[PDB]
Amino acid sequence: MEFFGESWKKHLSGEFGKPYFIKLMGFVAEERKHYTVYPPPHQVFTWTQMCDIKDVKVVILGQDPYHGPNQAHGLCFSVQRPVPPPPSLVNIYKELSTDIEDFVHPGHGDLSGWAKQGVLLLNAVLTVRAHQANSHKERGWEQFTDAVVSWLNQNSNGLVFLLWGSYAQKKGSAIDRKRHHVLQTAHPSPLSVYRGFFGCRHFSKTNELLQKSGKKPIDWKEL
Repeated sequence: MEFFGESWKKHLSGEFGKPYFIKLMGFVAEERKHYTVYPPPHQVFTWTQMCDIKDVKVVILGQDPYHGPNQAHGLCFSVQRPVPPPPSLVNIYKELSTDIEDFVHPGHGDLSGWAKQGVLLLNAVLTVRAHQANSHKERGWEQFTDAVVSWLNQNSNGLVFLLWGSYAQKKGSAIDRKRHHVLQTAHPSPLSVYRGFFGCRHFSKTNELLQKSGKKPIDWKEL
């Protein structure tokens, strides 16, 4: 695999040879031949390119990538300029405006600044056919992302997992609550944000936790 961070490849390359992954790449390769597939190949693994796997401190689980032109680019809840922050991200910024005193809305929805600090913005499914949500589900990506989640679960220490919504809470249901910190709440989406996300204060909490264990906190305003 290309466009895949070396530090991550060194620990996860074992997945590339497994049958489920091999079949997966073939399905994706076949899809790209007939339709437009997001994100483009060089951005499918952006989450492995923003920081060394050893610097991962926070994990935010997402589901499917955005299926609109130039929206998805490898990180969950993130969109490239000049795409405006989607409803869910505006609510994320809203919570931050009350939870983190120095946070400022940057106007854009590009979360690369967080990924650079060790915030793994991982979607469960990494590709999607243009304008067809969930089109690439149950093709092999989930087995891969679960493999990634599992590696981090068994090999890291003191990570903070942010599980927002039903899909993420289910996928993160196996995280060791003793070895790691798991914060859960409603999905930031307008349809469920009022059920608990507003007021969850997960960003301030994440930093209090990271800092307590002697780790570098996330400067959320650094986007």
